Amino acid sequence: KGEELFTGVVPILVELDGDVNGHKFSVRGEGEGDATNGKLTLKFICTTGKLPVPWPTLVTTLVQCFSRYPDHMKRHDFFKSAMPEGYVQERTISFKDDGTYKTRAEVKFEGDTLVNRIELKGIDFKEDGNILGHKLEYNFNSHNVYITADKQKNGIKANFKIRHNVEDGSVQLADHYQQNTPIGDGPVLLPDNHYLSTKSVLSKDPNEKRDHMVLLEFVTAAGI
Amino acid sequence: KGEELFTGVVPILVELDGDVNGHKFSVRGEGEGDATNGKLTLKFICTTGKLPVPWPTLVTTLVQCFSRYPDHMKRHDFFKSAMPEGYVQERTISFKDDGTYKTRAEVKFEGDTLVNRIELKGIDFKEDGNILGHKLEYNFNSHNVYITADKQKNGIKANFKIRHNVEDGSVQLADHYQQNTPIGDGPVLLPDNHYLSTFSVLSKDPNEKRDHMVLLEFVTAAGI
Ligand SMILES: *C(=O)O[C]1[C][C][C][C][C]C2=C1N(*)=N[N]2
Ligand code: NA
Ligand code: NA
Ligand code: NA
Ligand code: NA
Ligand code: NA
Ligand code: NA
Repeated sequence: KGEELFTGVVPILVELDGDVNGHKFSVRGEGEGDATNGKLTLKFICTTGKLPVPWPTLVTTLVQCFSRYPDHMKRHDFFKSAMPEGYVQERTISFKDDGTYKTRAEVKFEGDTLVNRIELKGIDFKEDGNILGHKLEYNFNSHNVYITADKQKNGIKANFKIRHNVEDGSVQLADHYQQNTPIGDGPVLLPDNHYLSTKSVLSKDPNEKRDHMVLLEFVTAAGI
Repeated sequence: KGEELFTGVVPILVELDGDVNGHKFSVRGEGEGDATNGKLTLKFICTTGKLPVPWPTLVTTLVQCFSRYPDHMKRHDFFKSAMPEGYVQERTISFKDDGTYKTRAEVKFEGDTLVNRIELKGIDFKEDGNILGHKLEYNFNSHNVYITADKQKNGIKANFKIRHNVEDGSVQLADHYQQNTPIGDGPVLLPDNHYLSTFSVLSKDPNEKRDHMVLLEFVTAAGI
């Protein structure tokens, strides 16, 4: 089934077209995913020049099918079950006391490559807030992503709070509301309530002159 | 209490002297540990020219006191409880269809630095096997380290299986038997059965001419 497509290392392509407060930008990422170890490694470039938002605000938008599900929880892995045809992932991300992102993404195999293609629209951001003011630290906390089935849509929902460290010591909260639905008509696994535990390390490539992000991520399912 | 020594970041020194089938070597490592996040960052160099075994085979030998124990599991953290006087860590590592490593290490504070000082002896290795023939991939899988109390020694025991990917697509198993005993006479915490979930990334420094390994590790306790 879909899980068989993830037994080894899978190439990943990420494409994002964004508009935040009228600032239009694009990001391209390339790397690999190793779901057996729940591991992602990717490098992202802003292909339009300077990114108009902080890189950390785009991490969650920029492939949960790479999560490591323990053997006893494999029947709850919706993400792999939807492959290779894939799924649509939609979110609203509400930054507390600031703007909102709305995103729609399709995650699917194109041959041997797992592709995540995303449209993002951001509105109502404060000009000198933490986002457009670039006041967020270049780091990423560990989170729990809470997943529940959405039987009526043959999919899932998720809700979680991202904590972005601010340079002044405060924390910028980003509330995430997520829904995923299969692209194909084949059967998928609808899960019992559980969560994904995430760990992320953001870095730079010292030889890279373009605006970019190097990302390492480990993600593991738990709670059943 | 020993756990208080591990707030923030702590410098780490690792020193290993090894002899495998008569091939002698030394390794020195330096870096830092952040127990609050279960995170380790280290760089190791062979100070005796070419390392005669693959770097991945030494990862487990080259500081479980840096593991993140969740708040509900803090009474099960033997490793920190033994600090600053430290503990002895001894292992037998049996490579399937190949030789054995015998290790003895002392892990303790020396001033501000957490030091792991190790002696390693390897015997019965095949000259053209996966180890002495350098047939192992430069990578590392995620593992669970199963821990139980060893009340008879006022310590702990652990057992786990390391899976080393081989260049021909096979997996080289390394069975690990471990015992740890406190160096000092103060009280320690003896745990209920649990495990450490380990995640490791190996890399190279492009400008480093010595034989070396850069390691990033996340370790979290679980199972209770
Ligand atoms: C962070 O990596 O979490 C750990 C162990 C705690 C629960 C998540 C299970 C998991 C990890 N590593 N692999 N799976
Ligand atoms: Na603006
Ligand atoms: Na703000
Ligand atoms: Na703030
Ligand atoms: Na990197
Ligand atoms: Na550790
Ligand atoms: Na491999």
